[PDB]
Amino acid sequence: DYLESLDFPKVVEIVKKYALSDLGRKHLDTLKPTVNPWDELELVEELLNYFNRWGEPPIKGLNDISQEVEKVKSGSPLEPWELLRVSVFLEGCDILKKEFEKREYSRLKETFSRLSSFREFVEEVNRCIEQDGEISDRASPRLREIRTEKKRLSSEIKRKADDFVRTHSQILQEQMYVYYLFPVKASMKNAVRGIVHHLSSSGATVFLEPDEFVELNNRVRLLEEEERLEISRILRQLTNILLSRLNDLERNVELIARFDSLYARVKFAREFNGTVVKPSSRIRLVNARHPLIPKERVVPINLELPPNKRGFIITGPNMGGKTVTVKTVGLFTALMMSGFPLPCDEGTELKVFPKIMADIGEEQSIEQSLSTFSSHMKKIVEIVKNADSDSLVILDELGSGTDPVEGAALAIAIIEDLLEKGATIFVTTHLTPVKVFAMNHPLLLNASMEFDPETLSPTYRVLVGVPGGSHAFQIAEKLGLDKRIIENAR
Amino acid sequence: MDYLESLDFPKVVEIVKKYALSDLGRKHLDTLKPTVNPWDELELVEELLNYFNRWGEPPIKGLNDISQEVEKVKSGSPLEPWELLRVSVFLEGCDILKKEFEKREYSRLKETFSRLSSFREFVEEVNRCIEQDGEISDRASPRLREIRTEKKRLSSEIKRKADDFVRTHSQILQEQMYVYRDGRYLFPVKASMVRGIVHHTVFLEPDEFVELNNRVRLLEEEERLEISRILRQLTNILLSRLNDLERNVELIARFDSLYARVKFAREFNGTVVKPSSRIRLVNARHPLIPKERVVPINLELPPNKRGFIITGPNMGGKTVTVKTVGLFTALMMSGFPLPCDEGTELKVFPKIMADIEQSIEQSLSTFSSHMKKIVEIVKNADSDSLVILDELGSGTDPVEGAALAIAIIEDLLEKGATIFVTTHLTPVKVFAMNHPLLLNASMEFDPETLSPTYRVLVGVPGGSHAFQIAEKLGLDKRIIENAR
Ligand SMILES: Nc1ncnc2c1ncn2[C@@H]1O[C@H](COP(=O)(O)OP(=O)(O)NP(=O)(O)O)[C@@H](O)[C@H]1O
Ligand SMILES: Nc1ncnc2c1ncn2[C@@H]1O[C@H](COP(=O)(O)OP(=O)(O)NP(=O)(O)O)[C@@H](O)[C@H]1O
Ligand SMILES: [Mg+2]
Ligand SMILES: [Mg+2]
Repeated sequence: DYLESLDFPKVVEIVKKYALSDLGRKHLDTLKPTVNPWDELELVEELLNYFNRWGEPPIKGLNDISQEVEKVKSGSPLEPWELLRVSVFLEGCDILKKEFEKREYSRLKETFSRLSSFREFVEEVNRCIEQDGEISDRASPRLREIRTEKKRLSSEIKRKADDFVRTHSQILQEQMYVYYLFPVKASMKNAVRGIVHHLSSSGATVFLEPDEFVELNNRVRLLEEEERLEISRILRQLTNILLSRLNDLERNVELIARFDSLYARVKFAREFNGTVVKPSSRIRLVNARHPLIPKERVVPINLELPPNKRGFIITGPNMGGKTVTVKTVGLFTALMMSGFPLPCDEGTELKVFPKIMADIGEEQSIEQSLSTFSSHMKKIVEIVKNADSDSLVILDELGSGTDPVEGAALAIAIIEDLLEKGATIFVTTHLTPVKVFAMNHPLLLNASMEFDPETLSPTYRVLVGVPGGSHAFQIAEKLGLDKRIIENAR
Repeated sequence: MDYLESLDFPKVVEIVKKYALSDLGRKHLDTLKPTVNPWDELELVEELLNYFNRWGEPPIKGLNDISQEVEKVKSGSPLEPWELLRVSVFLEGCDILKKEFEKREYSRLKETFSRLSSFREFVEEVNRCIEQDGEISDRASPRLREIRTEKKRLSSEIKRKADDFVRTHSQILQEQMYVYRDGRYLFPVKASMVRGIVHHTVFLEPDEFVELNNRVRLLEEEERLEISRILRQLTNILLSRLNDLERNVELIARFDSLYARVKFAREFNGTVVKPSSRIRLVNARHPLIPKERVVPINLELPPNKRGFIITGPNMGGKTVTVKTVGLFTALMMSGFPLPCDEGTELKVFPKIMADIEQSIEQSLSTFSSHMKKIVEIVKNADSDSLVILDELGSGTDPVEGAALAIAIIEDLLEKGATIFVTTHLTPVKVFAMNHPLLLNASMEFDPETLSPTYRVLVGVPGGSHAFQIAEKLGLDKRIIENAR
């Protein structure tokens, strides 16, 4: 997997932090390098100008209702709190579709005009169900009647109960009523003709239902079952509105996922000062800023591959930015080809590469017989076998992991093989014969990361044409190595 | 990665955890870490290894993870009948494990598992009150079955009286039947409404049946009150010996970790290596390498030598070998046996450091990830430090990296550290043969088969053989030809 070597999912995860739901999160994970990304980029470019013009678009209610949609598809009825979620999400779909028709943005308009209006469903839910989740009296007249009769009956028992309390103050432990039954004391149990239900943990209370309370409690309990039965009919009738338009609802959920993936990419562009770069025939970075470096630390990278060139060998000091710069070419190419905007300045150009390959990093596994040399070389054999004119190749620390005289000879032959095959390559190295082969070969270009002599530090500037060295002693000193060991080394 | 992670230590501990009887031993195996005095831990493994070959597997039935039942007691809550049976079978598994070790000749086993306190009374009180299926027997208490005798005798009586009421009151009954609902006998009386309670033809409960159906409800709630009285009296038997109980759960966890280590050594042909004064691997087999693929490793650090410099072919085993010295040392100090031969010697090192590269955009490069660790190791290396340095000097130009590798090795040798390194830089190789504290080693390569053999050749330096190994991994011959 070459995208992982170029930190591709780490940058997508940065974009996913702006998604308004886990719908766009899942859809962003579907965006991978394609040969024809123009439609995806123009959609990002359209919503980008939208933000600059009219600000953030309407987004209230655009939550992840994937679970609720499956429950309807499964045939089950939705709970009142689920119908509220689906409704506020469907009303959000209505506002989003409407808002994209009064504006100038074409591709946004034709794409999300495919949303399905559920204005009928949103009205029934807002009429039957209130904000806290209860069923409103306005739902059905039948429920309205049962509640009135249940309240009228419950007001009678509570009046009769307070009469039983004031008149039977000698048989009651606590002078009250419970749950509708009475806390009568045992021993004084057979005093009132009634039905025994529950006993106290010490055998003191006999929680009894008096004679004149049995049929009344039963009438109230039937009214409650009537209320429960009517609510289940109200919820079924509401969920059926969604069941009858299941395809319309599932299309609304995918379109919000797509819009959410576009919404996250646009807000990523404004935080990082992004630019929508489209496939060109040149590779030029203009003040490119790696999204994984903090803004306070990042130094923009300027690089341009001349048209008469095919390879870029990068040398320079340790921690000078050789690998990061080589990563930015592969990453930004894979990002544009996926449909993402790029943290760079206007004028940046990149080129569609059907084959993007990278050899970055070393893996040590005993199980996979993986060694420093083996993990690199097993990728090299992969790349060499499939490198052609459509291939862009990123080779990090070519020739490292073995005898320097043999690694530098392997490094030069591999570069030669990719060049003959018509591949575009970006290479880091710290071996001298590789630097020499780069300036001897007319298809190769040498560049180095800048090193400040007075400050003994890297400046992260790309100097084209000049090779550079590792400066290992000054970097080891900055990394904390004792001055004793270094003065010894020099 | 920390030092133990660089040596695949937790990956190996994961192998032994597969042999545990329960999560009691899996959790305890996660606590075993390199200690300076591992003698008792290793002697217990050896004694249990002796027991296995002598008497077979020890008694193990009932030694499940009952940690949750022990915590429920801690919270004062009473335990359900099935929880009573789980704990009762664990404690019985403790009494059979104790009695088995006391009749043997393994001191540290008996002595350690003597602190096992047996709950013979709790086992007998659970087996008498609780039945195997989870029901409450009648011997549980004299009141329990007096209630059940009166409940059974009453239940047969109301039903007989219900049938009599139907047959003797047909004139007032809509249909000849009785209704049972919510534990009450109900009768379909016509408008000719017999005194009693009407539960919503009128469904009527005659006054005779009101007091009788009541008595049914009282006796059923009295049974529930008595079973909880017993479930609490049962739980409290353990609470009076809760310290004995929690000690019993740890002692079984310690046994389970021993049981797992013995089963691991028994399966990998393991040897209990104890601390010595020297380092010598006699046919060491790295446990992460498949059994039908590993080649045993032989290696020995001479007593006048404190640095092992391993060179040789790419994919030749330089790293895994030097890793094996560090891993087998850490495992030994943690109480584990080792896949090696009788004769292997390892030495206790209170400080174990390793270097085996991270690449992260918060200032970690190839050179940085290594050198950031080196500065940490140099800062803390002393006379009892075992230091493992993989690919020392890589990540820079060959010239300065070689001068940095030599200065670090000799700075660490001066501190008194024992050091195992891998390298492929010629100046480091030459430094190893000219310095009195250094020894040069190399992994063998077969020229005919053009493949490494993973045999340690001591005394001579070696070579990477990149061209041949790149050929064995598939790189086209024309690239290799252009390289040579
Ligand atoms: N353009 C940049 N602006 C700011 N910081 C940067 C830039 N490029 C790199 N860095 C930082 O510097 C570090 C050096 O990264 P890296 O590219 O691996 O150096 P390197 O040249 O590869 N060192 P090495 O591979 O060991 O020879 C990165 O991890 C970032 O933290
Ligand atoms: N004794 C052994 N028996 C069997 N397989 C082994 C043995 N030692 C090593 N291997 C295998 O060989 C692989 C290479 O080992 P490794 O120690 O990484 O070589 P290396 O010398 O470090 N190569 P490099 O570091 O890139 O120069 C390991 O991942 C194992 O799969
Ligand atoms: Mg690097
Ligand atoms: Mg290695």
